[PDB]
Amino acid sequence: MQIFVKTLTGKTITLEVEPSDTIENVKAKIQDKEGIPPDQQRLIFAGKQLEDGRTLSDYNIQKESTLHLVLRL
Repeated sequence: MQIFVKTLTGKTITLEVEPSDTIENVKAKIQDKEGIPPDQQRLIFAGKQLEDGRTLSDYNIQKESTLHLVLRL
């Protein structure tokens, strides 16, 4: 499956995931792709700040969803 990650700056990432992927694992693939440590990553979907230990499936994040990545310090 393909999901997307859209940033405050407009740039788009695309990630291959599974519904059983944890939000933390999405942050790991982002770090594998962009070098951004996972602690600097907040993911949001439908206004819900997604917690690291739940899965996409837990949030009904399905094929071709577009999450929202807000970096932090």
